[PDB]
Amino acid sequence: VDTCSLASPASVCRTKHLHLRCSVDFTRRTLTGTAALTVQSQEDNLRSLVLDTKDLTIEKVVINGQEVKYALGERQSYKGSPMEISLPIALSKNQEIVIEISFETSPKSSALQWLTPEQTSGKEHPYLFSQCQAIHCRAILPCQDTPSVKLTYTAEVSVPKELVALMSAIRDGETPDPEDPSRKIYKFIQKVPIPCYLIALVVGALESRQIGPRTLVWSEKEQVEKSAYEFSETESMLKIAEDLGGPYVWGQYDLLVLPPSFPYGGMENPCLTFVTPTLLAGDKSLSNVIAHEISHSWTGNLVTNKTWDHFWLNEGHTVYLERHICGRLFGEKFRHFNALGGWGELQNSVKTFGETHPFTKLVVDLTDIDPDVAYSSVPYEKGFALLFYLEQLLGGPEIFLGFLKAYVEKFSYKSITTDDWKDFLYSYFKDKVDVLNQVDWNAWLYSPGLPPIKPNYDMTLTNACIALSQRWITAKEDDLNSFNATDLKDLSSHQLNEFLAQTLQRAPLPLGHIKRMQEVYNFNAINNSEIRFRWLRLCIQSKWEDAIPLALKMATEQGRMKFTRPLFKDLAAFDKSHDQAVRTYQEHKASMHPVTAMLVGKDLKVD
Ligand SMILES: CN(CCCOc1ccc(Cc2ccccc2)cc1)CCC(=O)O
Ligand SMILES: [Yb+3]
Ligand SMILES: [Yb+3]
Ligand SMILES: [Yb+3]
Repeated sequence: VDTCSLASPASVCRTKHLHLRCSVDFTRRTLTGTAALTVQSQEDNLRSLVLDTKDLTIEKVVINGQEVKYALGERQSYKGSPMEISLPIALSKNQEIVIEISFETSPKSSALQWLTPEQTSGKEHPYLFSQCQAIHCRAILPCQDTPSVKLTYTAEVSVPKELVALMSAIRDGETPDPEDPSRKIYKFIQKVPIPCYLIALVVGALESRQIGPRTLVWSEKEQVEKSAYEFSETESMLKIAEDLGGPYVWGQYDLLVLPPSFPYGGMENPCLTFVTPTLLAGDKSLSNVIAHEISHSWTGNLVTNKTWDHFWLNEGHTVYLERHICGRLFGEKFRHFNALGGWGELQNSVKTFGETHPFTKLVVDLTDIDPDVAYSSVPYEKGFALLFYLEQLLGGPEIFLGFLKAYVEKFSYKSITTDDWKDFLYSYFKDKVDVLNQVDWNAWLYSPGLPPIKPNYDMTLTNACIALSQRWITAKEDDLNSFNATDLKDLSSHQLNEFLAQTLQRAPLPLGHIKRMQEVYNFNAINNSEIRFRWLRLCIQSKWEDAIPLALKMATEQGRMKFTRPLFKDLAAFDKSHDQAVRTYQEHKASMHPVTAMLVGKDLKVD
């Protein structure tokens, strides 16, 4: 049962295809058009069905060329409103019909951000982008908004002719719009069945540059060169991913670099991964995010969580493949370094929610929970920990990668639950079932807090970070003189980040120590978003007022929730900045991404 969806479930009927014809109206901030769903009955004598919607205006529903009766139920908060549609003729099992729904989105669609020209790089044109995962596709169009259903799609999108439309699909040409020559229609086809959370649309003043045999980078003109360099490892990462996962089935793997309000690091939209511009560090140092989105082309997009309770299936396996990709490129020691870091992120999350909190469970129960409220590192790192522990239990990376590849093959084009996964794990490792029966499954899958067992991690690259962090924490005032820029000499950006993360775990430090850290290390000058984030957090938690404007500026000039939410929370927790934090949020709220607005709102207890 999908407790996040109000649509008829896959046992009742299944959408096989969507043909989307819509027009993007920047003057009204609406998407208007028709969603033609090819729906297959799974039942005898089916006479109605239910679709998810959220803030949609339905004009009509047409089947067999005639308008039919439909009703919208009462709004169930973050789930939207159920749309019941009366079929004109009763369907037998496996019969397919086409249901054409005429609709319009609300300007408040939780799926969309509409950007004015001033909020873009070029300042001459507006921009639109979507984010459907988890349950925001219903805020674009009526659908069975559950990852238990997989469908192909085609689309025709009319935009002002100066602008470019892209989607999670193969581009299939453009033409002037016959109805209005100030506009273009862009066409798209996605021939691989996908869950509807992978439907994506961007419209903006976009340009492309080729960076590999199957990859174009897309962004506004002013980010293209920087982006092409930053993500130049992409093809080499696809080749490793193919080796680990089997053939890449999606044709193209393009990248879109979004404006700074993009709420996440990446979104694995098929054919067209969306990424944050906060990745543009200048040195390819945050490319693990690319490895991650690439890996979803197998774990997530081919094998998909059946409901959101099983999201760890998506993330855990994708983090596991991500860290193998980075392991191949940069060495096994580095894979271990990143793995150990991820454990520290898991410790942070468990400490934030609390060690008995239901959101710290691997398999969560989202009955009456807004998935955006539950989202965190837990599914990622507790998932990864589980798999890393099993790798060590079952004979090492090369054995467990055999299982990962067999798993992808087994469940390609399907949606699956934690039990499906466990079942296949046991099947595959039948000769090691006694090892498998020593796993505390109930604890790992269903209990809150840190996992019951911590894997083994190589420490080589981590040691220098911990040693410096510990020097700083145990320092007294008379030790501060001994710190010097040479401390950082043999530390990569990755180790600087980890040094900061270690230190942040014991924050606050004395204000005098933090001021000295700036004095000798000049962290204020570093524009790597991961480093700068953790450094400003350490400054604000250690009560340095000079960091207030730096933290406010970072929180607002970009909108990646990973950074924007804790910066605002920290600024609110600090009495000197508390009022500015609330004021800044209230002043930016209308121009923020709707999900980010909502969550920063709850975090600050404002409204
Ligand atoms: C873009 N981003 C995901 C967007 C939001 O997706 C979800 C997906 C699932 C949830 C619910 C959930 C939260 C915590 C544990 C299990 C399930 C909430 C949000 C990450 C994409 C990636 O991992 O590459
Ligand atoms: Yb074509
Ligand atoms: Yb079994
Ligand atoms: Yb001393």
